[PDB]
Amino acid sequence: ELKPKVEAFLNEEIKMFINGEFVSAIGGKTFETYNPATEDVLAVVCEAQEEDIDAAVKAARSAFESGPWAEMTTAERAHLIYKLADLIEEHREELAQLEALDNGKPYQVALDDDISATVENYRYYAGWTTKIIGQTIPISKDYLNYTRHEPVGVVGQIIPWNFPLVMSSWKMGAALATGCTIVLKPAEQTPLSLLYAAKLFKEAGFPNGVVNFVPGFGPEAGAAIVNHHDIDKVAFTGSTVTGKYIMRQSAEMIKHVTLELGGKSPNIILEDADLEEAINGAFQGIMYNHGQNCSAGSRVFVHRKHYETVVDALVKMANNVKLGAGMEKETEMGPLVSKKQQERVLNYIEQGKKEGATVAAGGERALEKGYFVKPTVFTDVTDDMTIVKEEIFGPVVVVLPFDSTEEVIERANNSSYGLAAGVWTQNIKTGHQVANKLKAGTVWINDYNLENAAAPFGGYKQSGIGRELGSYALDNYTEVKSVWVNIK
Amino acid sequence: IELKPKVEAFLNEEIKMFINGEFVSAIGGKTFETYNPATEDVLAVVCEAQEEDIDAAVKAARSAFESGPWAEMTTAERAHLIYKLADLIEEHREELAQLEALDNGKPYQVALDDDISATVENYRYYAGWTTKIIGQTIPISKDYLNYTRHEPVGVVGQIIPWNFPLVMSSWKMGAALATGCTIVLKPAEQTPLSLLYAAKLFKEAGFPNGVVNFVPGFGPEAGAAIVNHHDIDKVAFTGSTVTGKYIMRQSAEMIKHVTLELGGKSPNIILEDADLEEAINGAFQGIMYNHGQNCSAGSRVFVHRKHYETVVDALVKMANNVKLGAGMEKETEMGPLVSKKQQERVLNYIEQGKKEGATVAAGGERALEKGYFVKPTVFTDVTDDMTIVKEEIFGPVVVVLPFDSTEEVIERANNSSYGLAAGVWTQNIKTGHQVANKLKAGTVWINDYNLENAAAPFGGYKQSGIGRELGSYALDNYTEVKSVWVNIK
Amino acid sequence: TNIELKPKVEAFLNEEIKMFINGEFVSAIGGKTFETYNPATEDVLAVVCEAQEEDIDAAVKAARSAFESGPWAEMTTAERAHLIYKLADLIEEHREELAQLEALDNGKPYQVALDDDISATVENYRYYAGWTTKIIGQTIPISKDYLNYTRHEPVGVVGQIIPWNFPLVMSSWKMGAALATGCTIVLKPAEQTPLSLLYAAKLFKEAGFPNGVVNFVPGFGPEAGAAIVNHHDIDKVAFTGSTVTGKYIMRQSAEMIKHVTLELGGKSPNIILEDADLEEAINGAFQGIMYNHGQNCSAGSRVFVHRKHYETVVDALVKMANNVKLGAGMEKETEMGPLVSKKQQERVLNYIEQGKKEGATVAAGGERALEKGYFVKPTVFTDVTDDMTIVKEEIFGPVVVVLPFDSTEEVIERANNSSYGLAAGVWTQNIKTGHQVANKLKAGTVWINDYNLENAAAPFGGYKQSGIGRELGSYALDNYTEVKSVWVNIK
Amino acid sequence: TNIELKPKVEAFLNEEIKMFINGEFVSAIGGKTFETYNPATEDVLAVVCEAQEEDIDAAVKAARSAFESGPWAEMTTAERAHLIYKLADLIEEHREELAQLEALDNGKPYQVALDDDISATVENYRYYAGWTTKIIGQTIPISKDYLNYTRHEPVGVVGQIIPWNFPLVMSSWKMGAALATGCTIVLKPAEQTPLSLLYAAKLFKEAGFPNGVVNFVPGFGPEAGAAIVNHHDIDKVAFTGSTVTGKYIMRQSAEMIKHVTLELGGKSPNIILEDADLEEAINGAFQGIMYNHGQNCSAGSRVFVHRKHYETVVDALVKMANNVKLGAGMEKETEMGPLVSKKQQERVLNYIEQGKKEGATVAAGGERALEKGYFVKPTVFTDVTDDMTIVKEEIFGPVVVVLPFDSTEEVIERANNSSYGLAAGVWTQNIKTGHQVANKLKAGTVWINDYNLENAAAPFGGYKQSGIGRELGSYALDNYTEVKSVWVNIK
Ligand SMILES: NC(=O)c1ccc[n+]([C@@H]2O[C@H](COP(=O)([O-])OP(=O)(O)OC[C@H]3O[C@@H](n4cnc5c(N)ncnc54)[C@H](O)[C@@H]3O)[C@@H](O)[C@H]2O)c1
Ligand SMILES: NC(=O)c1ccc[n+]([C@@H]2O[C@H](COP(=O)([O-])OP(=O)(O)OC[C@H]3O[C@@H](n4cnc5c(N)ncnc54)[C@H](O)[C@@H]3O)[C@@H](O)[C@H]2O)c1
Ligand code: NA
Repeated sequence: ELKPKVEAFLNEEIKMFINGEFVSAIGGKTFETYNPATEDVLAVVCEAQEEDIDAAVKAARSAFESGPWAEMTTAERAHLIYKLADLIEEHREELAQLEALDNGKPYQVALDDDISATVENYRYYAGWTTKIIGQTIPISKDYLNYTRHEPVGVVGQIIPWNFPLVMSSWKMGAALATGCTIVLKPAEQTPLSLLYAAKLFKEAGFPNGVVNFVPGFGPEAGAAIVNHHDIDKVAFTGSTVTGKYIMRQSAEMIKHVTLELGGKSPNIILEDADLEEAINGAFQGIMYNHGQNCSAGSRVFVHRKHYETVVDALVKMANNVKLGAGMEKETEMGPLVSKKQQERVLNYIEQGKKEGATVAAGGERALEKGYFVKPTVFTDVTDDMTIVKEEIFGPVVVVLPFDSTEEVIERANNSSYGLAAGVWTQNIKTGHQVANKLKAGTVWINDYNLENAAAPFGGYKQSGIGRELGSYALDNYTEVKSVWVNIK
Repeated sequence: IELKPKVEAFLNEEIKMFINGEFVSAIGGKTFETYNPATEDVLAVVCEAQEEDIDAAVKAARSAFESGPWAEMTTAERAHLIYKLADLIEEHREELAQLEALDNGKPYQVALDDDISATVENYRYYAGWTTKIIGQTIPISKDYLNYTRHEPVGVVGQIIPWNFPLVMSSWKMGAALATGCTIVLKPAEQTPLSLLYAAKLFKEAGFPNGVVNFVPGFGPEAGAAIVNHHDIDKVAFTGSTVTGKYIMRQSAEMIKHVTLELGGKSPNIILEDADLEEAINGAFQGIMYNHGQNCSAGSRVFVHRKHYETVVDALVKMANNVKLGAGMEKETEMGPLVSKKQQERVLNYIEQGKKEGATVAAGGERALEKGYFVKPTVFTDVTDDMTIVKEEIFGPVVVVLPFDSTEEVIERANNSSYGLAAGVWTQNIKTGHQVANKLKAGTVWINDYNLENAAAPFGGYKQSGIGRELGSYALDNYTEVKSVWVNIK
Repeated sequence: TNIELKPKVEAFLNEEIKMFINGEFVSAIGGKTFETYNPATEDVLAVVCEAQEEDIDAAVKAARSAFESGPWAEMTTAERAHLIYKLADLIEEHREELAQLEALDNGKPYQVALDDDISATVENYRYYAGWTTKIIGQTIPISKDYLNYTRHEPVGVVGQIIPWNFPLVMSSWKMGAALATGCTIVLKPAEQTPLSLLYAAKLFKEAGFPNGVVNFVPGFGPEAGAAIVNHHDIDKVAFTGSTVTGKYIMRQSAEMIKHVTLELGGKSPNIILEDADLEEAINGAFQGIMYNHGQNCSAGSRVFVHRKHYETVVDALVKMANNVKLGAGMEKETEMGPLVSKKQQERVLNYIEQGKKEGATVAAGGERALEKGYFVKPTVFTDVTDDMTIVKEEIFGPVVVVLPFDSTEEVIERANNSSYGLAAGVWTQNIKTGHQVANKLKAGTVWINDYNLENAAAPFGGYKQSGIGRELGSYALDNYTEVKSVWVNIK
Repeated sequence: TNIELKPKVEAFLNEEIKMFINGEFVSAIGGKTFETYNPATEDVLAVVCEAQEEDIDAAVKAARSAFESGPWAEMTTAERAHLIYKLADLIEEHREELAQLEALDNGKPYQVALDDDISATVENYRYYAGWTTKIIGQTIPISKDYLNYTRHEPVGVVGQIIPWNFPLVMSSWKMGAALATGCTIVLKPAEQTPLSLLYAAKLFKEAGFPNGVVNFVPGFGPEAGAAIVNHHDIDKVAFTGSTVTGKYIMRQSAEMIKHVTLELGGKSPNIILEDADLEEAINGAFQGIMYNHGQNCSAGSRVFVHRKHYETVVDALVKMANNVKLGAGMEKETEMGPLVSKKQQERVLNYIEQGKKEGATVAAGGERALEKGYFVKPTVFTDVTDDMTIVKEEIFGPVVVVLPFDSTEEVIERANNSSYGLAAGVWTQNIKTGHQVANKLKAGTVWINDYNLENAAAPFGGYKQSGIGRELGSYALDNYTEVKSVWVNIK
């Protein structure tokens, strides 16, 4: 049942947030957002055009060069961010409902993971605003040498639909902590949650134009941001194809880019794994968030001795998941975010069948309406098959036998991706030997899918450029100035 | 200046490439010529790297990275290798400085005192880092050990220009090597000799086969093969904005990390309470150092109105007095531009400066009878929209502009697509730190100019680049951060 | 015109003031109590439960059990951080309560206790709440056969003793960094000024600190403090106070090979060179010594003035001293309050006598003020020489010594000829001279064209006999850590 | 099979051994000398100049002057770095000379002195030369009104005292980090083992160290050591050695509020869990104690074994102990040399008798060995209890104690129930159990599936009464530094 502040919000058309103000599109356009469990329209949203991105950017440039955001102390800036965290926590139920309605994930996991992650995130980055230190370099007695880590200026941020609010924080926490200002575009599929949270930025006391949210379409609002002459730096999370474009375009202006893109991450069950723990790890690794997760362990490698056991366990668990609407208490898995996404994973399933793979579970739509896909388990697969190389992005796992540690490292590594990886082994040497050898940004040894504001996240190879999260994330929003003072 | 025997012997033969630890010719026998810019004579014939040769270099670098000595070796052992190399470079300092003077065109004495010694010092400095490239241990929860590894990114492709040839090879390789990367490096076609002589010294220091591979040639073939190679993990370039754009564009197809060091139009700013003597010299040397073939050159000299006439007069005199000659003549203070193409380009900018209404207070033409020389030039009666105050000329060309307030000069100095460096001259403690804080540049010198050191980072804001070189900072470009979570529950 | 008492301080002051051990409010086991006064009136302000060795003992066992097991030992870093941040919010919410208590118990003016002490305390806890998730160790690349990493573990139960001159702020300097690291605490506030801290105990409870993490044991140096210094089960000791007591502590800690952090006194020079902006430097000079009644360790007790400006700054310093409005801290018009005790008042009046005996001129002040209270007049000493008792030793009152100099190399040597080295100020408009002078002075803190600035993010401490170690900033965390180097064979 | 003396050590030992003060080789002012012995043969190995209080005062003035003015004070970091690297190269050039001096003077085998000691000394200097250019402070973004920065300034003249068991390498531990930061040094080698360091003085001079940057004063602890400890103009003191002398030094240092770092003894535990790889663990347990004849503070002198393997490991250590080949350091066959002195042999023989009369069983050794020299047999003690002298106190010979255990929780407790906390070893093939156990052990360094590993890049130090501070790694630089926070007012 809908919370009253959510009912009130969804009762009017959704406005953009530009220069501390809730506004319509300058030319009045709007777009629809849907509920993927029902396929009905959930809201009508003001649609940002190029001229709106230009208003957002002017407002951001201005808040950065002059005024309170530019005059504030690092303690004062930190307080703003902490207060935002508190506010998001006060409205945890309202935001969780919006993610459940707009994205489609279960309400309770939006509350326990997404909203708590977002809150911890801001809290973490609020602590960095006073600790972004530069250096004093001893070189000569004739010179004082030091570096300042100055905020790069106005940043352009584009994020996807699969963890809408979490990803807004991954982006803004680090950038805001260095003292930048922000033009952010949420995904056309999932703008609501960020646009509700705007109120909380206003109420926490963020000066006008420090943040600006411009919902819309990728080729218009999105591309306006990437091609704008007065955006200093761009950060993107999304598909590899859009990734490549953003970097291409960013080259025209010698603009720093940080990309978080796709994965085909291996999750590896060696002979001395604790089998009961690795099975649950493998299953949650792919099935968490309906498989709509960059870091999903969509290639479960199993030592040959345990293959038939883990496959039997993964089939049983696949058929056991409770499919339903995110706003139903009993739901464990919701649907895909859109019709186009469901069609896409269903075409990947058909491709796998026609290439010779065997569906041991799932492999088809689920329910009467909504964009559901049954959790799917593929067997009899080879490394050269399409389904084993390309990111599917649905609850679809491929399960591969291997006979030696050296073999599985090489097959795990033979990929264009390198975002994450899992390794299950009880042995101390093997754990760290394998972790060392895998070409992946994040390695989990006897676990999978763990994220924290304090730990860096990002890809090797075509999974990205740069890291978000941790201390490392600050570097992207900074510009290093080496000052030399003649004291001779 | 008498040519060293070892230089004589080196120039007496065809100049080989260095791939997988051996001195080689190009697979298909192609060659090109390098000139002495002071005489226009052929200086040496060099083996020209083709696509095929870059391929041989990348395989060798891949092999040295995945297996073998380089891959197994301790950090202390790698540090010792890099240090032995610096010692060798220092032992051959005179040979290297002559090649830098012959090939590039600068005065011997400055190549010795500045270039060679800074090459030695930068390797010396980065050998100390190998053992100190640390990651983190992060406290999150009692249920996990969290730690990060800073793994070397792998095979790295590096392209450099011609204005500081050896020093720039050390800016690229010092940090790369210190992290444990392996390297395919392309020197500039105008100035391959220093680096290919230096190759003898990597071999003698004990570098394993393939750690370092030097492929001289041309940008559209050797350069482009580097940029576009699927097996190179990361690319680093310095040179023209136009080539840098291209490289970042091509790097998008492999989602490949890029470091770019590009041009500048750096302001050198003289406020009312400058020590004027020291600021006039700093202004003159800021633009004229290395014939103005310096991306950080103080090419816009802003002067508070009270001092404007005084510094214009002084820069005209100083400009008129610089002694042009060959780098190998002991009397020479400034040599020539590196090529006929570059002389033509800077002379074109002089004419465009005249067409637009500016006045040439000094110089403004070619000099001498042989050589790509251009006279030191002072432009006056200038405005902010003129192409000469906006674009990188890369010559001994300076633009002198008056101003009347501190806020005004900050706004004008910052209105550039560039942002590499800046100079500020003031005896006031508040104003010095204030002005420096507000200038959008990678490096700011308060009461000095053109100071670089292995330990202080260097790079541009805006279109002057992406990333920093030198210092601790440069390490990060050759690194790949791995976050490891160990469940200890 | 009196600042009216908050209902909550009134209630607090009506009962015996209890100690805080193992999350509970308790009297001393033997039932002893001591009195604390209002130094403006001399009246008894509260009666307080007095901690003996046996009470310190109970606090340590409580600290030990909270460190070895339980919620504080199992909590995530984000959970700890949230606690520390909620604490800062509670302190800000009771800002007026806390500030009335400093003004009453310590003596300083209510308004500055509010604007400065209280907000600095709040700011300090918010800064350290941020470090909790960020105390990072290293991953050292040595050899492909090992995995080498360090952990920065909390050292354990820490013994913390603080003085009376900034009572709440100093409690935050000690506890912020230590709690941030995951340590647990037994902390003795000064017998002159226990109230502020024992009120704040409410707020550690209301924020939800587990029992035993934090324990406050008020009482006397030779009993409660000494029992902290000598307890076998306290892992590390941190002290701020007199140089005499600091040596006793360091000497006693020798017997248990215990890490020690000391913040002691100072004779900090404030240096006005020829090209100072004089109007500013005169205020820096006056404010550098007179802030908090000179009961401030970083105080610019020596004002060095280039000779061109000596007569000018003396005249301004005299006019200013004679103009400060002395009175009760709870009274609105008050600029300067009294000294914390009769004992301290005697100490400073006594240094004033030694100043006159040694030949110096009292240019202003030089005696007690008002009819009651521990007040001393802002004092200006003129005709001074570097060998005099008053120029060498820390007085701790509103007493300043003015010294001319003729050159920069001279003033650097004269400033530096001291056993102390807590802080220094340099006033000069020249870019080179500022940094040159700052580089050459032997002091933990140098302010260039300013004085008495403190912030959570910037470390503070002394060179030579002004201390060992640093407080504030990131540096402070190292005092409460224990480094462990783990090697994992992966051959 | 005798290892043949190097011409250069022949020439060195053929003369009276001189002190190194202010760049020159000198005698003691009063002309006193002392002898050092060959602990294999008990003959006089050399006659060395004895530093007295008056010689420490000369050494301190020279270091003070070298710190305040002259090349060392004006030099760039790149230049300081180059002196330290040239030293490292010269040491490596003289590797055989120096390893023979350790073998003659300390008693350890030549080949191990060369492979370990000399090679680590070199690598230590090489690593610390890399730090001179990278000792960075902070710029702290606090407010737009200030530039806040900190400087890590060298602390000044430092006094360093080292023991006799790893003579040259321990001198590098002290000096690398101290010189890296820009300090100057008065260093006293142990009376038992002065030779390797005073030979190494040739190399400081040949490398181009300015006069006074480094001063070496051989002598007796209660005269030359105490003169360093009690000197008013030494800014900081570092020491490794006995708990007893360390408490003295800290006690004495209190008077000057002088920073102390201490590396003291240990009773380090080496824990074989049920799932250890037993082959490896057995060698680890054996090498862990017997390396350097047990004259190693981090020695695994308490070998804990799961009861499943107790008999298997006791039988193996007994066989290995009875097989060690004892002899002179300069004989080729030697696997273990003698103890350092007659006094050291008598102390360890006393502990063995104490073990016997408390009721423990000597399963091997337990007595002196050979005809001449200060040798003691490798000893295995069994049937031992936690409360026994031999399982509590540091013996410092080739003496191990084997203790069974039944649960992991139990072994963590018994291993931590000690006043010591220098190092520990944990042997388990399980990923989880390795790290959990390493986390719960109260020791400065923990080895997982190995033992006795040290490296210039990884910090070393003790928890509890094993020490204060760390040496090695970046961590060692903080001990020789003094942090200065500058605040520049920019309006
Ligand atoms: N790395 C991730 O976390 C992530 C997230 C979502 C999707 N993906 C991958 O992307 C695939 C397809 O998803 P999609 O097409 O909806 O995502 P997408 O790559 O189009 O990116 C989504 C975001 O980028 C914006 N965008 C689209 N075109 C743009 C343009 N030309 N300029 C600027 N911004 C633009 C979108 O509006 C949205 O904000 C999935 O199958 C999956 O493999 C990855
Ligand atoms: N920490 C270590 O690595 C280490 C090294 C050697 C000995 N020890 C312990 O100490 C025991 C043996 O004692 P020791 O003979 O080494 O004596 P010691 O610890 O006193 O000697 C070590 C150093 O300190 C000096 N010294 C001694 N008394 C001094 C004083 N009063 N002032 C200044 N310096 C002084 C000595 O000359 C020597 O250089 C061993 O059995 C062992 O347990 C520990
Ligand atoms: Na009181």
